[PDB]
Amino acid sequence: SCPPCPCTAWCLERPTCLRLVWRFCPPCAC
Repeated sequence: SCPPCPCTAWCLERPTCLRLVWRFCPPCAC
């Protein structure tokens, strides 16, 4: 859904976050 933001240091660095990120993808706060 949401294209992987270049600022991955946020929730995306957390392996558990990759689970929900499919539907639960917030705006790229880069």
